[PDB]
Amino acid sequence: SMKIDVVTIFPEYLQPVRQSLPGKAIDAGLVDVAVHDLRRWTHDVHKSVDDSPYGGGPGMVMKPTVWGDALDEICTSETLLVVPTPAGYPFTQETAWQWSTEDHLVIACGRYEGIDQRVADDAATRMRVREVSIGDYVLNGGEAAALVIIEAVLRLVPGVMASLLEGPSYTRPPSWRGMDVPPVLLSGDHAKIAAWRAEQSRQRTIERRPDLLGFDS
Amino acid sequence: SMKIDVVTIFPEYLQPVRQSLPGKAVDVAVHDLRRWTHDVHKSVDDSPYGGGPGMVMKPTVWGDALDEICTSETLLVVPTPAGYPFTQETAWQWSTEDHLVIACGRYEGIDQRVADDAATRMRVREVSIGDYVLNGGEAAALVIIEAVLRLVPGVLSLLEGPSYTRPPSWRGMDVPPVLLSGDHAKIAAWRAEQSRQRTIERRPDLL
Ligand SMILES: NC(=S)c1ccno1
Ligand SMILES: NC(=S)c1ccno1
Repeated sequence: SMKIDVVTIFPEYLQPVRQSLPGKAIDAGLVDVAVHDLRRWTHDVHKSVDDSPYGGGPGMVMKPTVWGDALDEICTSETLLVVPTPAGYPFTQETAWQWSTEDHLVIACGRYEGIDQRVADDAATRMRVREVSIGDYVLNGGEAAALVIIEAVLRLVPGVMASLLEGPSYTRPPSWRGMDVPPVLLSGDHAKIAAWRAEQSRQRTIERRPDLLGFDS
Repeated sequence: SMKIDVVTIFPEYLQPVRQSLPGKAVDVAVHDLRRWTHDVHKSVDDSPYGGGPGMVMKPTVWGDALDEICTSETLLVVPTPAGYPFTQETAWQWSTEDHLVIACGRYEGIDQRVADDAATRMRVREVSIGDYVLNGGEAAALVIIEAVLRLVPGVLSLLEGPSYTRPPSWRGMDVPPVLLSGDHAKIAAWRAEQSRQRTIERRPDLL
C-alpha cells in the first residue's frame, strides 16, 4: 500500500474522483489518498494563510506558522514531502519511478510566489523534502501539478518514457477519409515494422525534441 | 471572450470546480467522447496496427467529435508525451486565442490520421507538459488550462529565489536581514544572487 496526503486551500479541487486512474488505484486498495484543508490549522478569525513578502514584491507568501502546524501533524520522519514550485528540481519519469516505491508521500500545495522558505528548511531537518517543477510554466498554485504527479506515480505502483519520442500509431479502419495506414504496419512483418517504428520515433524526436538526442533545442 | 472545449472519456474528472482558479472563470465546456461513439459498447479505442501493447483511440470517433466542436478558427490542442514542449511562451500565445479545443486521449495515442486530417482545415498543436507519462492527457489538460487562463486579463531566465513573510523569527530561523534593510537596490542584488545560486543547484541546464 501507499499513502498520499495532499494539503491545499482548494480541497474540493483535489477531491479524488472514482472514474480516474487514481480512483481505480484507490478502489483496488493500492493507495489511500487523503486531502486536507490547510485552513484547518489556522487559529485567527479570518483564517489567514498568507501575508505580504518581506523585501517587497508582488503577490503574497504563505505563512510558515500554519504550514508548520499542518506538516507537524501529517508528516513523520519517513514521509517524502513533495512541494510543487516553478523553482523546483525537474520532476521526470525517473522521479515517478522512484516515488512509486515510497510508503508515504505528502504533497504541499502552495501558491507559486511560494511558501515561506523556512517551512521546507525546517521540514528537511526531520524528513526528506523534494521541491520539484513538473515543467517550465507558471500555475497559480501547486494543485494541478499535484494531480499530474499523482497520475504519473500511481500508474507505476506494482499492481496498478524511454529516451525517445513514440512515433505515430494507427488502428482500424485501414483507410479513412482518403488517408491510409502505412502499409508496413499491415504487412505482418515484425522486423520491418520494428524498423519502421524506430525510424518514425527518431524522425519525430529530431523534429520535436532535438534536445533528447543531444542537439540544440 | 475565450471558449475552451475539452473532450475526454473522463468528464467527471475534468468537471470544473468552483473553489479553484478555473472556477473563478471565458467559457469552459467538457464533452464526453462517448457521445460520438457508433456502437452500443461505446468503443473509443482499438488494437494498434502493427501490434504492440495498449490501445489506440479510434479515428472515426474522434473525427466526428472534432467535426462537431471545431471550426476554422479553432486551435486544436492535443496533450501527448510525444509532443512539442508546452512552455510559458506557449501559454502566452494561447492566452489570446478565441477557441481552444483540447483533445484528451490515452498516452499510446489517438490514430495519427485524426490530427493529420484536422490540420488541413485548422491549426493543430501536439504538446507535452513534461517528460513523464500519464495514463491519459486529462491531468495535462488541467495544467494547460491553469497556465493559459491565469494569463487572460480578468480571469485572475533564472529561477525565483526563496521568499519570506512574518514572523521575522520562526523555529530558530530568521528572515535574511537584508530584506528588512530598506535598501531596495541591495535587496534586488541579493535576490539576483539567490536566483543564480538556486538556478545553478536545481536547473543548471538554464545557464
Ligand atoms: N511548474 C510548477 S510545478 C508550478 C507550481 C505552481 N506554479 O507552477
Ligand atoms: N507528458 C504528457 S503531456 C502526457 C500526456 C499523457 N501522458 O503523458
